[PDB]
Amino acid sequence: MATITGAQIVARALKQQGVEHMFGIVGIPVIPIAAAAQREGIKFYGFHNEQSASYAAGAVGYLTGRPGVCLAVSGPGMIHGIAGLANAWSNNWPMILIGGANDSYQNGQGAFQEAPQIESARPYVKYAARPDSIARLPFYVEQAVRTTIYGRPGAAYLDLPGDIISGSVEEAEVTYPGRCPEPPRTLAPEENIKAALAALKTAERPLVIVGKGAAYSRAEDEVRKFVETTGLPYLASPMGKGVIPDDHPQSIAAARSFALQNTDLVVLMGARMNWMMHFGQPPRWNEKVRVIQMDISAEEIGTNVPTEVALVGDAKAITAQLNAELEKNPWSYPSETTWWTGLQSKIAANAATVEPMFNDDSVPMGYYRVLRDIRDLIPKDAIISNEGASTMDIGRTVLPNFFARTRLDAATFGTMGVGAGQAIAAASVHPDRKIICVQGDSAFGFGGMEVETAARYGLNITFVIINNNGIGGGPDELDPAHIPPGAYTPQAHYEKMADVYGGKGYFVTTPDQLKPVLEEAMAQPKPAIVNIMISNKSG
Amino acid sequence: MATITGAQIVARALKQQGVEHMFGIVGIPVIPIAAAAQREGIKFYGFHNEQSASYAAGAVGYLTGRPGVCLAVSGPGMIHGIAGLANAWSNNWPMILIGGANDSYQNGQGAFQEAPQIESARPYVKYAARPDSIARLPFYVEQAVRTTIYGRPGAAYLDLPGDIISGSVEEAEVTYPGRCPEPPRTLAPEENIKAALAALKTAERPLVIVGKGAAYSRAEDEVRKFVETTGLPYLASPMGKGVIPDDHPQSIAAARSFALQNTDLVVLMGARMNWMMHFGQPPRWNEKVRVIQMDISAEEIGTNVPTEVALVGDAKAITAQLNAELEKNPWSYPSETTWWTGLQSKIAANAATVEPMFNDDSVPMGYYRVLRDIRDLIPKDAIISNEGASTMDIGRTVLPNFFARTRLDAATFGTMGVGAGQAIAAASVHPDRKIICVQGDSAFGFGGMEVETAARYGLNITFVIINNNGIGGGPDELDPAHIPPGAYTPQAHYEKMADVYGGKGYFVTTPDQLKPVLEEAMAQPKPAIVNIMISNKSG
Amino acid sequence: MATITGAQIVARALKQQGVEHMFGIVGIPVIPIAAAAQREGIKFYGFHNEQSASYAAGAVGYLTGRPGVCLAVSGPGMIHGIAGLANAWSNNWPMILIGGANDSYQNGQGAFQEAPQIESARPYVKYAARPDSIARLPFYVEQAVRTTIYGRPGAAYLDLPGDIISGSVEEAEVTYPGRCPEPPRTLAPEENIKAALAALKTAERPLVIVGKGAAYSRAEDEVRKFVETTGLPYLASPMGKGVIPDDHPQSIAAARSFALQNTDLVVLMGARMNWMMHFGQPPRWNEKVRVIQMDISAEEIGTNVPTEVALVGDAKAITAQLNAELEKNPWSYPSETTWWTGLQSKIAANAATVEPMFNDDSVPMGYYRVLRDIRDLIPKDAIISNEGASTMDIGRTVLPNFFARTRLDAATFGTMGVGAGQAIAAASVHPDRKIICVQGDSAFGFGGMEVETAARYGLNITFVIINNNGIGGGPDELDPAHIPPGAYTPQAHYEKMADVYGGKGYFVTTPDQLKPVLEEAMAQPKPAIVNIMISNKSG
Ligand SMILES: Nc1ncnc2c1ncn2[C@@H]1O[C@H](COP(=O)(O)OP(=O)(O)O)[C@@H](O)[C@H]1O
Ligand SMILES: Nc1ncnc2c1ncn2[C@@H]1O[C@H](COP(=O)(O)OP(=O)(O)O)[C@@H](O)[C@H]1O
Ligand SMILES: Nc1ncnc2c1ncn2[C@@H]1O[C@H](COP(=O)(O)OP(=O)(O)O)[C@@H](O)[C@H]1O
Ligand SMILES: Cc1ncc(C[n+]2csc(CCOP(=O)(O)OP(=O)(O)O)c2C)c(N)n1
Ligand SMILES: Cc1ncc(C[n+]2csc(CCOP(=O)(O)OP(=O)(O)O)c2C)c(N)n1
Ligand SMILES: Cc1ncc(C[n+]2csc(CCOP(=O)(O)OP(=O)(O)O)c2C)c(N)n1
Ligand SMILES: [Cl-]
Ligand SMILES: [Cl-]
Ligand SMILES: [Cl-]
Ligand SMILES: [Cl-]
Ligand SMILES: [Mg+2]
Ligand SMILES: [Mg+2]
Ligand SMILES: [Mg+2]
Repeated sequence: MATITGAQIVARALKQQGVEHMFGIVGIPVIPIAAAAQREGIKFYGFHNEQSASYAAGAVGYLTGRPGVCLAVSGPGMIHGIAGLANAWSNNWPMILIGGANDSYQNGQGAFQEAPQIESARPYVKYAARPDSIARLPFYVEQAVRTTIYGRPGAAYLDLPGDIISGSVEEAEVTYPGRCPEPPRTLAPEENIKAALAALKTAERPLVIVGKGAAYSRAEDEVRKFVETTGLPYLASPMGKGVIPDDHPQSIAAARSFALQNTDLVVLMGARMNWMMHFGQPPRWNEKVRVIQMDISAEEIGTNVPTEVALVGDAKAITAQLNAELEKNPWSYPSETTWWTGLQSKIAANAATVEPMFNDDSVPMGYYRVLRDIRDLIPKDAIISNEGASTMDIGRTVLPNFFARTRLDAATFGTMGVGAGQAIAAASVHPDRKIICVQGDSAFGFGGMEVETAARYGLNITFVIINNNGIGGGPDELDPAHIPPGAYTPQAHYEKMADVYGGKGYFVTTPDQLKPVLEEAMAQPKPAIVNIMISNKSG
Repeated sequence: MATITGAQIVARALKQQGVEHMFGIVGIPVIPIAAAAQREGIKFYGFHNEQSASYAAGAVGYLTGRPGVCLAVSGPGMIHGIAGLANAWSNNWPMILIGGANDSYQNGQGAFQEAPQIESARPYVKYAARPDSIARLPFYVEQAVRTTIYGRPGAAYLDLPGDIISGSVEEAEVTYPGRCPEPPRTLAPEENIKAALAALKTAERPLVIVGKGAAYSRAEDEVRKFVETTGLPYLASPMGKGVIPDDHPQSIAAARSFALQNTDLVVLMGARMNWMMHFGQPPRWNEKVRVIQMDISAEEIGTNVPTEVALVGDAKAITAQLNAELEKNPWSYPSETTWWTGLQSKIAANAATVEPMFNDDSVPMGYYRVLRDIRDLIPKDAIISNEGASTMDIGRTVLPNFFARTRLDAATFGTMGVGAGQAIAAASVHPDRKIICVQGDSAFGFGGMEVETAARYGLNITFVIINNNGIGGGPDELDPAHIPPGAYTPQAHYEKMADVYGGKGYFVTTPDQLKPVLEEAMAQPKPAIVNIMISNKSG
Repeated sequence: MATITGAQIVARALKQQGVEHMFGIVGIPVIPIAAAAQREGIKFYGFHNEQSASYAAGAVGYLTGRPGVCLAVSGPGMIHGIAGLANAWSNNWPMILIGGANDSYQNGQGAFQEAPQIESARPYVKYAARPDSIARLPFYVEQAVRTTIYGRPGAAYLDLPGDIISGSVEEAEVTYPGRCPEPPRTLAPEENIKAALAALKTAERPLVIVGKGAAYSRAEDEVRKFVETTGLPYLASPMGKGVIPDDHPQSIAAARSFALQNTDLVVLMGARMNWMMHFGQPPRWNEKVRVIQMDISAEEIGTNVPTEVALVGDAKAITAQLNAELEKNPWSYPSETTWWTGLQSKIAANAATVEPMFNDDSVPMGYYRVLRDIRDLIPKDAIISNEGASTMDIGRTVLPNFFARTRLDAATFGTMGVGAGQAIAAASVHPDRKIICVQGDSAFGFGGMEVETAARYGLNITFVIINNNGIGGGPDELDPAHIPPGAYTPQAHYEKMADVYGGKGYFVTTPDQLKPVLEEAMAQPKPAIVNIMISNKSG
């Protein structure tokens, strides 16, 4: 009778549960898993460090609604992968770390790479399991996948001893669960839907905030209809950008600080009152601000600031409830108020502030001058990976998104080291699209070796480094006796790393080079690296 | 009156406790800690990834007997550094990870990089503390330091909320403990000393195993005297190499398998019966092997295999006891026995096997041909960082050490990613010496960016890459449809990364290039990278 | 061929490793373990609550130097037993908690009493393991036992899934390790021994502190010799009482506060500078006290106060080193010093203060009057379980111990709930001796049901209750509208609980009852309960 190994069972089960992308580094005892994954049609990418690979797995979860898988060897391989668990935990992204473990009959002997891996994953996962036996592996795979995507999404860890992977059972002894179905999109009570709309009608300065929860829910159509029907001003969080196109006339992103400080009623659509929103507290918010909060996690309701109307459930379903109730009882915010006037004035004052910076041609160059030529060459449906400090914060302001889930950045954990991994994930999920990775020089160095990974798999990524010689800048000449802790080699020629795989690297210092270099670099058949020097005083 | 910040208190206490080397990446909230560490005379190295920096910290502990410090930001910074905690835990090396945390008065709010950092470090540390107040910081620093180096050495984690770092107290409020003394060197009972020597006199095929615990104990003088007085055959573990010079006539390294399989009594001097020694069990050991075990950890005694004589205490002190008892009652193993004859015959047969490989000039080249020329140009007091699979395992055989603590490799955890970090740690500890980094191509990619860190600090490191196109080898041409999980870009020109910082990169394919290229590379004032292609069949 | 279950294997291995006492409560799946333990000759005691049972296991470890075993069912049974693990952790006593677990093939299903038991035990154990297979069970038992008694003693947890317990293997597949030997008694370097005695000679006001680590080391004969040879004053910690007989002329126990405040050099013999010693800090100690510290734990050296001479190793062996060096170089503290004269003055005042209270016959009675008659009737070799607040702290003062390891109290963790369990442990280890349990009324209530356990097994235990109607005293009359949080029913007749098992209960309120009742109760063939009312203003 026919037999099958644990590795093959895991690969077949993962494929059945909708897993399509796997990132990691092979080695004892997970070599057969990557091989069986390739034969099952799962796309496997061999990275240079599991850290970057584990970040890629979480980004796949955000982009597709099914967990990406990070495959790691026992011990230090799994521990490197904890970075991606924690990032997925922080952003509530579906993600599975699969870590090898030493053979179970060697526990307690000081086996090769013996480590407490379950306990190391526990703080950051919704689910951690070591399968008891080979025949029950599909049980744990299905339960892990379902746990990552049902409820508030998050991370799972599977601990596979080497003898579970390499052992075999009779195929007739293995039961496979059906593919985990899409999670149920739960709805708010009818009274909360009505109380939320009634509350909006009493507000003098209302504001909608569209966060990456709305983007993960795939709610862009419902959100856009809700914002347009109500005529409400809206603000997109960094990764909420593009749920509504960033050029929409009701966006007040250029008046963000004014809007947050003066709004009296905010509608949080899949966004938390966490550090990114200044906890919804003074001085950045008004002391008496009223909150309508839409979130799949009931425990998030009322964090930091009380919530007047709680809308617990799926953002797509709940926003459809609001649009349906607005169909029965139409209402819109007026086009001319003192609120719109003040918002429109601040937007105009901001345009006056940034225009001299956008057209500043002095050398060394500023952020705005460089991001202007980058922005004007990105395809409209390209996916942008944007990572750094000022590179990423100004990048958020200058680089628009016109579709949902097309910006990947440092997100809630503020992580450096996600840039190349998230770009590789985006390229894997969207093979037909252009991927633009825009990183600060420090951010680039966290996962720089993965440019070769992008070349090896033929990924349509272009790497742009905005280089000010360090973390928020570094001197033009290093004094060997006093190297600042956050400085790097002045004018480090990172673009030379393209020569590792036969790609093209460009070194840019003057504004006249920007457009012809960025154009020729984006048309390259291999990933190009564009290294753009900027002033260490720019900001 | 005069005041002082938490960051300055921590830097001063660390310096008082004998900390000399700090590796990490700055950012909120640890920016002032690196600044104050430099003002106290602590050498701070800004890395490209905290993963590599945390590995450097553990290597410093091994090399110096005082913990190296890894400095990481809150959240993902600290989580990246968990790699170093686990490596230090695996090797019992003294090491401190200092992790920033969010301001304490923002706990529970979703603060920037809020994370359960103590619980993340817990599985791998002997000590984890969040200092309760600024004034007590020196209490925690001394307790952390003392705990890493007393008893079985291990890792510590210090959790520093931003307001503990940035807040101030009056200088007269702070008490600084004295410098933590050297740990007391404990002795074995005198009857155990006599029983051990008595047991040795009954053995027909005795063997000494010199492990890195003897190296860490700084026991080289007593261990060499003990082996020479007794005339016993000895086997050095990978990082035990050099405790006795590797050209010593009593080394049976080239007959290792024969020695372990047939010995009837082994003396473990700071070495574990773990996976490296195949658990001391059949078939690689004899079923009835008798064990004299010398370890500072009483709990380690009798793991896997029963121990006949337990010598619990410090290796230097216990070996001095053995030498003093041999001085009162002399004894030595006879220089002509059938045991010696078999060992000598196996060593000679091994020399006949490897001589053709050492002199094989065929292209693409093999490991032995390449390592032969590396070996002959390495200074005798150089420090070797050797990392990979066959690159490291063959490197252990071919590259000799003549002094203790001059080899750093993947060690007990089998970690890829330590190579450059441990090389940088070695250069920091021994600035007067040449550091040779010999890695496989895959190993090099785990932290290849750190070659720029080596250049930025002017470290005397030469990076040698032994490149077979992947993990255990990769094909000469990649099939875009079928990319092997462990392959990299064929003939990837990693030496081009030397151009990032203005160094010299060399690409070697034939034996005639080896000697002049390695000679010119080692004499470079900046770190050179030598990329050496070998066959993917070799190993 | 002959087969054997996992339960029978575990019972056989525990017996081979020196385990002689098992306490717990049976149920799925540990029922076969208790039965097999009885057939092996292990004494099994069925308690009424795993909490009390787990406290008995730790006490067995302290008394015998081999771990007592607590046997608990899966889930809440094991969780109840964590109390004992934490107490053993706090006191560094060897103990094993053996917890059942649900069948491994039901993991993830919501099985009966499925719970994360290893992670629940982790913070308090030196060792936690789920055996991977039935045939390797003896490996884990020996490793667990060895880990509890080697090094600094502590607790271990064995997680046993029901299918490991109930399954069977062929006896020829099971290898049993040899009995774990007594750990080696490690020595301090000879220069530290000389340094300690040399520092002793420079002291103006030297003091010896004898802790329960010296008692656990079985070092009483060496400690008594050292103290008598040097003529030094000594203080016995609560459970260090009896190491030297409490009526020894050199005891300064009655001048404890004066001695700690004025000593300029203390010899700590198995005793910590923890909360019990007020951290060795002012105002209770002198700011400049010098410390000679003798402890098996290197990490304990130098906690809170610097240590001038560290003596790391076994108390018995190291004290014998001190006595041997005092034989080569005799020294003794002079008579007629102001130190001894000041101490004897303080001792005489204390004796004069308490003698009125010893003879005060007023009703309600006081602590000293009651404990005077208890003291005058306890056999010299009896074992005293003394628990509560004032009942225990004054009991420490009034009830002397003449042999080592004859006082069990709340110890380092200050735990209520240990009294009856530790009395049952003591009766199990020393069946030939009288056990006296002297508890406060609140302390008695924690484990009161276990008086039936003592009667069921014919244990020679007398239960004395000192009753002041609550935690540190409650009112004479309870108003139902305002019941104090720490008060109990006034004059609660706990002695009526002897009638549950057909024993004798006594209720005592006047001094003329004390002697007749106590004499009658101690001669009972079943455990008697003496409920002694005392004033709530006493103490
Ligand atoms: N399907 C869904 N429907 C509604 N809310 C969701 C859904 N999935 C996740 N969320 C919530 O969206 C929120 C996203 O918040 P956050 O990550 O802070 O967004 P941003 O960073 O864009 O402000 C999380 O609190 C999460 O619980
Ligand atoms: N000062 C010391 N004296 C004696 N033994 C020590 C000392 N420090 C550490 N050790 C022990 O040395 C052992 C080294 O074992 P291991 O790392 O397996 O060596 P190797 O890998 O070289 O065989 C550890 O068990 C550790 O407890
Ligand atoms: N065999 C031994 N020899 C010496 N010290 C020991 C031994 N076993 C345990 N100890 C130590 O004895 C100390 C007991 O301290 P503690 O419990 O505070 O005593 P006490 O409460 O009586 O003051 C612990 O620090 C422990 O490490
Ligand atoms: C894992 C991790 N380590 C460190 C940090 C701290 N940090 C925040 S931004 C940054 C780099 C900023 O420099 P760069 O990417 O060059 O951007 P710039 O601001 O100079 O444009 C670092 C190290 C972090 N957020 N995450
Ligand atoms: C953190 C970590 N990830 C993965 C592995 C698995 N592993 C062991 S050796 C190795 C690299 C082997 O390739 P290379 O360095 O080129 O050496 P070669 O054997 O080809 O000479 C890898 C990835 C590991 N040990 N540690
Ligand atoms: C597990 C636990 N719960 C609670 C306490 C708090 N506590 C300390 S002493 C004590 C009892 C005091 O009353 P009693 O035993 O009657 O003694 P008395 O002082 O009245 O003589 C209690 C509950 C504790 N130490 N441990
Ligand atoms: Cl979260
Ligand atoms: Cl040197
Ligand atoms: Cl403790
Ligand atoms: Cl005391
Ligand atoms: Mg920068
Ligand atoms: Mg290779
Ligand atoms: Mg009471």
